[PDB]
Amino acid sequence: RESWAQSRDEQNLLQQKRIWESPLLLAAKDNDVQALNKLLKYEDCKVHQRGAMGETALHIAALYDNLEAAMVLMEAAPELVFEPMTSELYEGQTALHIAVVNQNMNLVRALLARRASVSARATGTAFRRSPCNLIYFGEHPLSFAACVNSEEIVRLLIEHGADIRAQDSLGNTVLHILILQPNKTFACQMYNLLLSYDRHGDHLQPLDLVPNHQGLTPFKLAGVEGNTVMFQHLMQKRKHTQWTYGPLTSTLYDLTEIDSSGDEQSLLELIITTKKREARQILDQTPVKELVSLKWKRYGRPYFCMLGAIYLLYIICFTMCCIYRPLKPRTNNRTSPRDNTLLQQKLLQEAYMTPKDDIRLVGELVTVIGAIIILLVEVPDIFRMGVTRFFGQTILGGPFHVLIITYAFMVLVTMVMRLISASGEVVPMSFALVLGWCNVMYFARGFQMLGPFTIMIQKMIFGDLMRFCWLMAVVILGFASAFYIIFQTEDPEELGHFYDYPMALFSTFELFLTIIDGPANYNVDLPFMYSITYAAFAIIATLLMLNLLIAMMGDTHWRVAHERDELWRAQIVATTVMLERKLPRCLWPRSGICGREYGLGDRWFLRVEDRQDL
Amino acid sequence: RESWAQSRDEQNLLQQKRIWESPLLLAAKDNDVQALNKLLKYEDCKVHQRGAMGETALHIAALYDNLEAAMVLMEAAPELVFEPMTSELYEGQTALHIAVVNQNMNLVRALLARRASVSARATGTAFRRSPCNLIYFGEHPLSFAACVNSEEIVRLLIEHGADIRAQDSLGNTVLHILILQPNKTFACQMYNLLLSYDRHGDHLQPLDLVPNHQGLTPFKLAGVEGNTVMFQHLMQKRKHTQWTYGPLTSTLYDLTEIDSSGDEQSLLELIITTKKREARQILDQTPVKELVSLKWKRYGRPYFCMLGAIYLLYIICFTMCCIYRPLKPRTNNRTSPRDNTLLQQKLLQEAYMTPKDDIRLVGELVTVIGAIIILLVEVPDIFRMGVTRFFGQTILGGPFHVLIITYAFMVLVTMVMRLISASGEVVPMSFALVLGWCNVMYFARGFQMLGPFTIMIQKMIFGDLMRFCWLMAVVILGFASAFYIIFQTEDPEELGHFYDYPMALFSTFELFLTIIDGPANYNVDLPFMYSITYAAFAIIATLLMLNLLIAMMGDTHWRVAHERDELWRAQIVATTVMLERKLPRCLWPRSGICGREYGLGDRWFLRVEDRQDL
Ligand SMILES: O=c1ccc(CN2CCN([C@H]3CC[C@@H](c4cccc(C(F)(F)F)c4)CC3)CC2)c[nH]1
Ligand SMILES: O=c1ccc(CN2CCN([C@H]3CC[C@@H](c4cccc(C(F)(F)F)c4)CC3)CC2)c[nH]1
Ligand SMILES: [Ca+2]
Repeated sequence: RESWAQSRDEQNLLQQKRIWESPLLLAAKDNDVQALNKLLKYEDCKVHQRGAMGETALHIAALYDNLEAAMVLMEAAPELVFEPMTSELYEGQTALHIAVVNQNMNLVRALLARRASVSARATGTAFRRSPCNLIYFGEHPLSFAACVNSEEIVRLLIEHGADIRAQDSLGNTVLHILILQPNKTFACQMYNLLLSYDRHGDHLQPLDLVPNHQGLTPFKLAGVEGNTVMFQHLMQKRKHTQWTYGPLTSTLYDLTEIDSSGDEQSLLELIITTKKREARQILDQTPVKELVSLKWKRYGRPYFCMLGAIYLLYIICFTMCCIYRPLKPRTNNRTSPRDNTLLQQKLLQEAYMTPKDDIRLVGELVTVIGAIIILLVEVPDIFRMGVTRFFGQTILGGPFHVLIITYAFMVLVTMVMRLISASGEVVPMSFALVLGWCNVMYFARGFQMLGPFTIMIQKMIFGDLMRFCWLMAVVILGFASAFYIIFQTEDPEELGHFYDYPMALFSTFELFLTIIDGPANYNVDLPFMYSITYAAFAIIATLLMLNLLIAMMGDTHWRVAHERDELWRAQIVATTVMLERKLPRCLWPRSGICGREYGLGDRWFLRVEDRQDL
Repeated sequence: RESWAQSRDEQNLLQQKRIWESPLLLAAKDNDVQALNKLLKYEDCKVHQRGAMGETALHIAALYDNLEAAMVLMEAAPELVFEPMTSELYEGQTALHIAVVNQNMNLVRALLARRASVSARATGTAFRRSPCNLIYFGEHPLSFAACVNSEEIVRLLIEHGADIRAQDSLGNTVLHILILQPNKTFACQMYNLLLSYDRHGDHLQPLDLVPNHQGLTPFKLAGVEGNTVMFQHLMQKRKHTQWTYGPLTSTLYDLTEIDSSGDEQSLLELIITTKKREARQILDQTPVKELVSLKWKRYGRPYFCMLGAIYLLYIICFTMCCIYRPLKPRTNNRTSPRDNTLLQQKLLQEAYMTPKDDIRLVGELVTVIGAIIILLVEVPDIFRMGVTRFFGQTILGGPFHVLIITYAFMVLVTMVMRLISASGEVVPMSFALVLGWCNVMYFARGFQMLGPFTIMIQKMIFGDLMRFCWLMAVVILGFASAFYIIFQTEDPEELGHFYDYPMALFSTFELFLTIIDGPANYNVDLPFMYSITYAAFAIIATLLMLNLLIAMMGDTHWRVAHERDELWRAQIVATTVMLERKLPRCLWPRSGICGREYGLGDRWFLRVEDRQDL
């Protein structure tokens, strides 16, 4: 958790004590090549002693890039280079690593010439990909050399038996490490160099078709981490051009790793299922934007709006089935205490025998069957994915996959409330209408006009109104309790705005939004400490809190106005792919033209053409 | 429609199969001039075979700019250059075209030297001016040469019999093609070169007075497409200067093609009758801004505001004629069921015999005659123009040409409702007053103060309030149905805010805008599921939806604040010209001074003078 930082830093301090109380090893921290020549020549002053992190005297000579003190330890001890560190923080790191990390060294001549091992995996905990190590350099020695942009070490290291195809404990190869580097441009140049040494290809999956232990090619990994620049360079192999015609030209894109091939994941699946921001920016690039906007124009909006009309037809025969709820006059003759009760219907229990009530038995049997169809296409998607996917990817957009569960759950209650004839049946029917109709708004994303205005709401309910509601809640029960002990010494027959304490909570909340009338009788003197504390209420309620909330809502609008126009194009892809998965193969043709008729293979293709002025 | 793209791209793939299964023709795609020399020398290996798009082996040698493979096909086949392509996509395109499109070639030496035809019209469907071809290059070979900015082909091609004055199937000449190019600056230079080769002028309409099949000169076409830069260069011939005097100077403008000459269209007519945005920017240029602002200052505002005072005097004697509507006491003695009906007048039918009611017979005969005058000056403008002109140019400004039809239509109803004495006569009179008075706002454009604030409304009613009204409509009948099944088990004598379902639709809509009081009785316990769902209503109604709508309305204001100040100057020209067309010649003098007194001709003129510091 947190004390792991408190144990890591003490290792760094403990090194400086072991570098201090050690005679030859402090001479290794400096040059001291006259003294370290003499400090070695003794009876029992062995070089295998280790500091805090389990480190030899050669490493310290390397870690402070002292070449003269390095070679004397090699000349006096030939076994010393075969020696990795043995801490739990650093582990398996040899002396070849550090001279490579310092990116400019002639010691890499010497350590290679004394037959160092170029396959020492450095799987210590200071090298795993986590947001606590500030580097991610991989494990192998040539993996470090590429990672710090030093070609002259890479060409030297590959010449003496370095294996390109060596993966890591994370599973990634040399080239996956190059994608998620922060210094993006210098990786793209040297990516071309590392690809060249793959020749003869080992007659199988040559270099950049191999997945990792998490299961991605280098091309797909460029998508998810959001490296925009490397995604440009990886399309250069994948596309190949056609005829050119003045300033007009046309190309073909490979497309074999974009759309859904089978049950395997696609790239467009991986883009929308991440929490990052830079990754979703990749949609506007030239071989993917054409694929999306063609996919939603000819097979999108028809099969979305026809899903829209069915669902609007569903609730309009649920609401019509609702308001014909059966009743009867009441038979208990104005029971528990009178004049402060008014209800007079007390729900009918089982009488359907009517030539009219048969029609509701159709309409009830419409919406209950509809509640079963909702639960059969979401509950199989809960168990197939993780449990934290629906609270998981909800920020892209996911309240609507929670509401339409709760809509189906409440309709499934009101038939259990009907089959045994309970009393309080107006509770789930009330939630059914408010949660039902607000899921019409799920279809308010396949339209340009009332599109991104929906996303502006979701980014504000889980936004400034959640921010405002707390400081609304603290004041609203502050003054209400201060109102309640004023009018408690009063008869509520006239100006009984609040007689009971769970009404002054409600009668102040209505008053805070100015949707009720403000308490006045004008006929009898309502008490004095009302009229001072009501005026002091209305200043910090109507004149301050209510319309500060429009000021910060106006300010928070334009500072996300460019982000929401990306959120919409992100949401429209996620509607397309989710619509793609459920529709069968008898509908929904695959996008783009095919092979097997043109001498291209089994892979599909897409073309596009444009003007490239000069 | 859309599958025409699905048939176009398959032609491009089918070419790559025909380039593949053809031995000499693939050798034409590369150079292969050693092999193609031998591939021709056979018995039956003729060169007239055609690929997918009906194309010969010379074209493929041209389309991949292979000069060596081009000349061997000419040397072995002299007839081969006389050969256009025969697809439906490309049609009539010869081998001279492609070497010209590639803009740098020595094959245009050779194809001309073997007597190619420089008048092969390429009227295939991949060359028509439509928003699906990314080019518009015209049809003729020198038309292509100018279009890609290569003078050295133009001077070569004009020297061997090229005809400048050759129009196209669209009707446009060489020079109309130069105006609507996208690379604007390079057209303006070479426009001067193409004008030079018109000499001897063919003693009639020399080069840039000829219209097209759509009917425009090059000067007027520069207006409508909105090419600002070419409009500067075309005024250089048209104006001619006068005396210069230090930093002060004065010029004259030609003006013979700006104002309305006769029944023919003017340029100012063509500017306001387009849907584009760049074209309406041309108004601020120096020979047109002076013409407008002088035209509206001395013959504008008088004949606009006098139209304003007549119309305000019209409705103020319609409203005065309205509220003296005749009545009587009622004679049916409180019919169909009592206490839930209140009306007590039941309109008088034909009695006008009164010394006072004669005055209304004047006032009724004022406004009915006024309704006839409205219909006699718009219905002749429907049939003379297209039917989709009033829904057509309405975005510039046109609701007011629809309302004042509907005003006249409703007043014409209420006399038919009077001549046969129907009952429900308050319906068209009510629409007459609300639609009548809102057409006073048509005159709110000839004033600086309450000017562009009108256009801010039209860009918002057909804007964010149309955006807001849908998500207002979905919630407003959501909660209302949820309110209706709560108070259905209640006697509406006390807190009968809504008893019937087409009142809870209305009583919630009033409540959503907080213009009613909020339901409270404080005396009898109104039910529990009200008070929870009312508070959850008011948060996403008064605190969220209502005042988000002011936040996005504040944000959408300043991002069109510069556009509306162009819309106003656009609207004021359209008021001037529409006022110009209807007023006779006995009024409204033509703008600017005349000829025939100064040795200038029959054309009119305008002058202006300014300072040109250094
Ligand atoms: O008695 C009750 C108690 C709670 C409620 C809850 N309603 C239901 C609808 N939304 C909820 C659920 C959906 C979610 C939401 C609403 C509107 C628009 C969006 C979005 F995402 F489209 F912006 C999301 C938040 C509150 C407002 C309150 C009604 N009635
Ligand atoms: O019972 C009804 C039913 C419909 C109506 C329609 N009115 C009529 C007037 N405008 C309409 C028509 C004009 C148009 C408009 C109004 C004001 C200002 C402008 C503009 F263009 F100047 F901004 C345009 C839109 C709604 C509001 C509603 C009234 N009464
Ligand atoms: Ca009130």
